[PDB]
Amino acid sequence: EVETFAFQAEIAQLMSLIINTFYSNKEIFLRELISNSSDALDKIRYESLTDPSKLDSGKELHINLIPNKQDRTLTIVDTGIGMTKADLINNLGTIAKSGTKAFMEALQAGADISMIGQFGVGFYSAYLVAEKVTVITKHNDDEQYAWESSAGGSFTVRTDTGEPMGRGTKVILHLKEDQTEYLEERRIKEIVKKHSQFIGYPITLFVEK
Ligand SMILES: CC(C)(C)c1ccc(C(=O)CC(N)=O)cc1
Repeated sequence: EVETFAFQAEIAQLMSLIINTFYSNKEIFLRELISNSSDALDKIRYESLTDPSKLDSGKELHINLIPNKQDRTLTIVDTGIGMTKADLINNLGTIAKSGTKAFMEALQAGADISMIGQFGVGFYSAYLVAEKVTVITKHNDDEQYAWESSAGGSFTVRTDTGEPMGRGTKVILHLKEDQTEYLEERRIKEIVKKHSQFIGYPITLFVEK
């Protein structure tokens, strides 16, 4: 059973701006997603100090980068706190409304798209390089869900029947045809070294078989 939702108008407008604006410095999408993963890992680490059972779903706190040239996907996996169904459908987009407005006004005033993370809506920078984004997520207090959107004003949410993840989030970037450089090991290494060198969790870049 698949549920289809409309983005709020302001978020759809943000997504269109990211997709349509000419802006060559697309590589910053990875910094934003890794920063998001680091934030989710910080949250489960903090919560597990006052409740160690919150790590019964997995003790390891890490980030994995998995390219797949056959599927033309780049997957960012973390074992952070995960997201509830309410997070996916309503809470996070509601919060993003204010950051989107502030980001819009900053852009009109001289800012550029690389500053998106200073406004708290860095997830949507995924559409700099992806034609479709799939988010698989598992929070301790909810079931495993799959969120998905190719923009165009709508997204879907369904219960995920695939491999159980334990806890955390996978962001699967279905890359645009002209953005396959982000599947190359040397290119991902360069970007992580440039923009994510001090992330406080191990980042493992998987190799293709
Ligand atoms: C579309 C889903 C529900 C996956 C999502 C996730 C995160 C955010 C943010 O705006 C927070 C951030 N980027 O750190 C907004 C929406």
